[PDB]
Amino acid sequence: TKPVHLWTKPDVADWLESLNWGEHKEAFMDNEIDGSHLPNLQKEDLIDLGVTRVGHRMNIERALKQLLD
Amino acid sequence: TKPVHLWTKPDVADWLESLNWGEHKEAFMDNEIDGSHLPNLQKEDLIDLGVTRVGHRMNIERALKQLLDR
Amino acid sequence: TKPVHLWTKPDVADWLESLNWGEHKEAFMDNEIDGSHLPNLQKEDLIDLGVTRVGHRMNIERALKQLLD
Amino acid sequence: TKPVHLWTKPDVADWLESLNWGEHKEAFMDNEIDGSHLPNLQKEDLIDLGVTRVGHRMNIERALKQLL
Amino acid sequence: TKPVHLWTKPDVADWLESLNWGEHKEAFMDNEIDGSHLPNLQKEDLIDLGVTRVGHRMNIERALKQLL
Amino acid sequence: KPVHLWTKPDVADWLESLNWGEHKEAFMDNEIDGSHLPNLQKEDLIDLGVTRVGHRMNIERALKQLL
Ligand SMILES: [Cl-]
Ligand SMILES: [Cl-]
Repeated sequence: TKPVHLWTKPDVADWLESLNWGEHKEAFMDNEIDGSHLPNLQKEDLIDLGVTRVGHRMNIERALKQLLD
Repeated sequence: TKPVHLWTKPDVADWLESLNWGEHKEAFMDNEIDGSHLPNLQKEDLIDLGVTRVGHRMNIERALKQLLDR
Repeated sequence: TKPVHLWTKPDVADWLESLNWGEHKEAFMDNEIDGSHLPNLQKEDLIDLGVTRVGHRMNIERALKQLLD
Repeated sequence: TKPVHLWTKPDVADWLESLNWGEHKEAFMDNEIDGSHLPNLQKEDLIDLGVTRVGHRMNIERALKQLL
Repeated sequence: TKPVHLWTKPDVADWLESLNWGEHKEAFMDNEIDGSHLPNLQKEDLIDLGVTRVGHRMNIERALKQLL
Repeated sequence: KPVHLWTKPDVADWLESLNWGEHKEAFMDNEIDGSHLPNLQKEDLIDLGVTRVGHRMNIERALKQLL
């Protein structure tokens, strides 16, 4: 399995789609988010990426932290 | 009773109604608040969820801390 | 290569181009960024310089570390 | 969205791949094609870039104008 | 993994070991430190818990700020 | 199957079996089959997209055992 730190920008878009978060793939792509960034995103980054719903963002944050395992 | 961390989004709405805070049901549901979020909500989160009255917000903050010992 | 602390303002523009970041030349030049400033550039500075896209900004922060560290 | 006129040479390569036209990334990269050029390429430019199959080139020309 | 606010006292012990700070397990255990307390510990709490070396304490404070 | 008869899909299955599926596409794209697998050197693996150092040495180790 490809490790997260090597995921490309399309790999990140595929990850979002796998979790039914494709609504954010355009913003993540336009902001050039790849796997070297993904597990290190903070609350303010996700707001800048258009993730605004409180519980929704906390869910994404949780999933992001899990990628560190 | 169900532990807080397993509360669904409807379960959280039920909790708000139990404490006569049903005015915030819609915002909590639209923001997908479930029990895995409740004890970690901070002032700014509550403001984003429409809890703007000062003393009212403080009362909710107290009830959230209480979830840690229920 | 010329040491970074000696880089002129055009030297910083060349570096931006060398990494396909020429879209930021005008802002860096207008703000008078030279080599003596590159080790002091923080996130807020880069945002002031027009680097707003999230992953793109973290890519520039990474390259600055690679250039100087 | 990043405007086309600011696409870098890698951005153009990624665009080619995205449309399964990756066979031409090397030529576009070697010829320093970026977003400032992409929407202005003509038939003869595309031929110089290795895009020789007729219908295939016509499809790229169609996409290049939809970038606008 | 498990959210920090749910961590039991043994869970906090496991976290300390995971960062090679096992010298502080029994003190954290005896003081009944669990996840509900962990992120809110201050300098004087850590000193009360036996975390005395300056840099070593700053390192623990940094990790605490990260689990939160 | 013996290794030197492995098809391109056979090599892909091998990578999958070792949870190295991230290299399926490049190995398939580069037309790697059993007749090539044993003769792959460090620079061939790099050309095939194998950049993690220790991981690459793990693959090289398995390629020898494949013999
Ligand atoms: Cl062609
Ligand atoms: Cl690799």
